Amino acid sequence: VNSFSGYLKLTDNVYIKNADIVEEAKKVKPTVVVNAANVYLKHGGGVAGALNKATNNAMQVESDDYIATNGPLKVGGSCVLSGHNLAKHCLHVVGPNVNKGEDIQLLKSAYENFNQHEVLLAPLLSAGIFGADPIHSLRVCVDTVRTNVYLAVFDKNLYDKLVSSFL
Repeated sequence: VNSFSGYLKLTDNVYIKNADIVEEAKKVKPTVVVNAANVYLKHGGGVAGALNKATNNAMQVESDDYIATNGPLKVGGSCVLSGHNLAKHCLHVVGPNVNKGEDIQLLKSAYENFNQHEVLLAPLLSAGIFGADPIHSLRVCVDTVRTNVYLAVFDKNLYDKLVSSFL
């Protein structure tokens, strides 16, 4: 049993809710919140900008030190950093950004990072300002992630479309 509330069950292990991931993280304080990161961990907009703003920029400060030490992530890769006031840990995962021309096949590699964590609160990777089709992202999630994932979808209109079209 866990504290996630109001989710629709899509499969054995994938759950979905119309929610602001920031507000959901603040309320649940999950072990892991996933950030929709880029390779530079520059949290300017989208989910990343919102999560970072909610940490009062502490996520960005920590991220800048990480990059200075380790260099950029790979597209499809991830790193574990602090969850600050939102979660125990933040798993920064880099999905391909279609608006930069990155290969969408890398979306499966990106979701494979979730399998290293038993339970996660997450957005749909490569959705929103990353330019991919969220219906496709949900399909890859369901077909790749085997651990327990609670997906937060900000847009109510999109949430209803994802549910109604789910196979």
